[PDB]
Amino acid sequence: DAWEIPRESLRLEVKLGQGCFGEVWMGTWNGTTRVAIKTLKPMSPEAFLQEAQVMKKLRHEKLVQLYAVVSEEPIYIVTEYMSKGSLLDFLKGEMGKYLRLPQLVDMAAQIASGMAYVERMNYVHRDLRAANILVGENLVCKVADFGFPIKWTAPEAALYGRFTIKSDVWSFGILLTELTTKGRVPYPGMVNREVLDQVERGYRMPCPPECPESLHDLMCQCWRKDPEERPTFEYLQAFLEDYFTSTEPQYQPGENL
Ligand SMILES: Nc1ncnc2c1c(-c1cnc3[nH]ccc3c1)nn2C1CCCC1
Repeated sequence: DAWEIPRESLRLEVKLGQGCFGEVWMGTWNGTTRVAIKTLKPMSPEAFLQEAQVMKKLRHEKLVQLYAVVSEEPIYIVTEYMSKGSLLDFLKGEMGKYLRLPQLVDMAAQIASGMAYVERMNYVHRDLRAANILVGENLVCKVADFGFPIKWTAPEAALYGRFTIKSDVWSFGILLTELTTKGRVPYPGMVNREVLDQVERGYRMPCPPECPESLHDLMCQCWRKDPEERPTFEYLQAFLEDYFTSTEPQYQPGENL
């Protein structure tokens, strides 16, 4: 591939994360370029490289960009560096307190835009969640982790393994509650089985405090029982972009949103 780089052109400076497959470092590439670096802790090599095999085919400003690879053990996947790390940490940290609806709606729209690309390219994420969204300067968000947590997963997908772009739309509705509670785990107080039993019976999370009903109505569309009645990402993107003129032209900031 043209993606391949020499091992000595990489310097891993700061560990950012660790996990059951390996780790993520902040580093440099060709002594000039800030980069995120992912390692395979010697998962199968074929298994771990599938992510970059995908990120080679998908280019878009709201998807984290692959830069380079090292395809022999030890493996290295090199992408653009996102300075604020996961959206989940972002919302839960010192910035969460300063975010209001216009910022969060904007981030949602950026994500929707990324997912609209995925929709058009005919892929399926299957783990779309705030913990898998990355954030950079000036509130840029990007879809990441193209490598199942029940609370984020559509019923048909969790029960019958029917994973589609429509089950990603379902996750997006959950991710909207994460944006509007600023990182809270969805379905507060409920364990997995209780979530699954309840969602099947037609339970849906209620409108989060200070969140406008019009936004909770959007979540509710993403959580329709019939996958094909859920809106497209193109639709969601357009709605979120237009939100403050078309839907809440008289919105006022509150204490939290
Ligand atoms: N690109 C990044 N920039 C800044 N921080 C990043 C990341 C990633 C990250 C996310 N997805 C990835 N896929 C391949 C490498 C890779 C690295 N992960 N992380 C942190 C690791 C804990 C969550 C955020």
